[PDB]
Amino acid sequence: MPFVNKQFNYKDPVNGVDIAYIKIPNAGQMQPVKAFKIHNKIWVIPERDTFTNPEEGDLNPPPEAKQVPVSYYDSTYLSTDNEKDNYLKGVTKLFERIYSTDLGRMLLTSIVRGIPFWGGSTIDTELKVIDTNCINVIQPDGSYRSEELNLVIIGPSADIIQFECKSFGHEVLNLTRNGYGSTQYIRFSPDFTFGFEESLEVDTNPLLGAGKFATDPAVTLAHELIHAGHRLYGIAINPNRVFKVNTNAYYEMSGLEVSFEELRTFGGHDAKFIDSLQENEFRLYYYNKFKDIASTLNKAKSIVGTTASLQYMKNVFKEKYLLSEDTSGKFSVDKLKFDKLYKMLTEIYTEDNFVKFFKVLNRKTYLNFDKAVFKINIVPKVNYTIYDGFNLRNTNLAANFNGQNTEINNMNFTKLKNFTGLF
Ligand SMILES: [Zn+2]
Repeated sequence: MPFVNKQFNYKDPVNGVDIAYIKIPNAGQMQPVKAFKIHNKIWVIPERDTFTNPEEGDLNPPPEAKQVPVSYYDSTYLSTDNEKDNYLKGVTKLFERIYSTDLGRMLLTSIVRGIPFWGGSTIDTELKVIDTNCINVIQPDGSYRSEELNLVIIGPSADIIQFECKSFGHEVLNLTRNGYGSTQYIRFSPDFTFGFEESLEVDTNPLLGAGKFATDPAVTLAHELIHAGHRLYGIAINPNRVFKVNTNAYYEMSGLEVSFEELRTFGGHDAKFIDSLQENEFRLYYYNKFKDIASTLNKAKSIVGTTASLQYMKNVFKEKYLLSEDTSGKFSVDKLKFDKLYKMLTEIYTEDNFVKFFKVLNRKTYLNFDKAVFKINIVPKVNYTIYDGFNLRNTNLAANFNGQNTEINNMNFTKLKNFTGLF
């Protein structure tokens, strides 16, 4: 029943299957890192991410006069075995919390089914996997074996609080925007969280509040998983598409813009900043990309490798994209089924909806200002549970989000930095 069937310990001996040393296709060299496969198609690497981007391998903080407003550095974080063990347990716990809700189960199911499309071959008659959608696993005999995967959760790079969902690009194909999809790497940490203010006028003001309430890390991870969903089905909105924030005088005076991809991901009223015309443009655009995939599958007659048959993969993608098949064995995209899937991934899976499911207090909009970053420890059950997060039932933290109240539940939060006023 649990999303993660085994309670991994960082020091568990490697087995070359679900506990192994691996290398990622960063187009560069790297020493293998210990990784854990927590569920079909999903791996966790308890390391700071100095791998996905070669230009971001230094964790040391730049000079104090060169650091930005909202940022937090600690070159030593996640460097010890005890930390990696806690990281692993914290991340698995958040996956369980997410999976325990119907929405999370739906999202995670969609993610597992969202296998990156096999469009790496130059011959339109043959289907071939794109190697950057795989990782290289060291087997018991010391040799490497290629394994396809959909998601990797890895520690943050230099700036500990800069969580994000990234993936390896293609020389010509825009994998996260052409319906293909690609393996997603989420920079994330369950050992820190952010503060926000309960009053909207305060939360959206850069000069007020210290961050009285703490964001539930499960929402934060879910937010990243939502991006992953968009990217795995190749329907992420181009980051150049932004909303000129004109509903907040403080954003305006700085010309701050926010991508539609972020507004969509948050959901709620934020999503309404993307007008009907533009929303239609995107929907039709991705509908066509799905059509191209359906045709590519029709033009397929061969397949590379023996890890599966042409017929097996054609079906695996028929399932992912929910395609239809006529008597002649041809695939096509059904408008109803497409709109349903597209809407599921973009409107049903949103931060705002996860808040409703977790029954937690959370920022009301993405268009606010950061307040502070806290150090936390969600692994101990006396601190945080799969079922209630910080608001432990049958305790003084059960009601009114008392568990997220950093003033009431002060023993669970250590403020590391305040961001208010620095903007
Ligand atoms: Zn985001």
